[PDB]
Amino acid sequence: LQTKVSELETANRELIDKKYKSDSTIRDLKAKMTSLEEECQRSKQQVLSLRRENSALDSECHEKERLMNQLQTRVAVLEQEIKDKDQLVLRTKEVLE
Amino acid sequence: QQLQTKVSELETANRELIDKKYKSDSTIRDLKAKMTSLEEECQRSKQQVLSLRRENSALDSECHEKERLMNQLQTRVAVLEQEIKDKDQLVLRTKEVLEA
Repeated sequence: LQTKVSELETANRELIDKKYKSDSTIRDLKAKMTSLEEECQRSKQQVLSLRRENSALDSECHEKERLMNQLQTRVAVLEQEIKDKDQLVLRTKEVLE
Repeated sequence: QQLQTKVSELETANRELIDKKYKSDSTIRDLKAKMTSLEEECQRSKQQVLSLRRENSALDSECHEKERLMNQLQTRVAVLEQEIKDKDQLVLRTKEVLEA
C-alpha cells in the first residue's frame, strides 16, 4: 500500500542527487574543453609561425648559396689574374739577362 | 493517509527526471567525445611543432655554415685583390725606371 510510495521516494531523491552531479560534470567538461581549444589554437599558431620561419631560412640559404657560387667564380678569376701577372713579371726578369 | 495520489504524482515526477537524465547523459557522452578528438588534435600539432623545430635547427645550422664559408671567401677575395694591386704597382715602378 504505502510501501510503493517509499520505493518511489528513494528513486526520486536518487534522480535529483544524480542531476546535481551530472550538471557539475557538464560545467567541468565545458571548462576543460575551453582550455583545450585555447591550447590547440596556440599550437596551430606555433606551427604556422614555425612554417613561416622555415620558409624564411630556406630563402636565406638559397641567397647565401647564390652569393657563394658568385664568390667562388670571382676567386678563380683573381687566381688566374695573379698567375698571368707573375708570368709577365717572370718574362721581364728573363729578358734582363 | 487513505489516498495513493502521491504515487501518481511521484511517478509523473520520476518519469520526467528519467527522460531529462537521458538528455543530460548524451550531452556528457557528446562533450567527452568532442574532447577526445580535441586531445588527439592537440597531440598531432605537438608532434608537428616538434618536427618543425628539428627542421628549423637544421636550417639554422646550414645558414650558419653558408655564412661562415662566405666570410672566408670575402676575406680570400680581399687578399687576392691586394696581391694584384702590389704586383701591378711593382710593374708600374719598373715601367717608370725604364722611362727615367
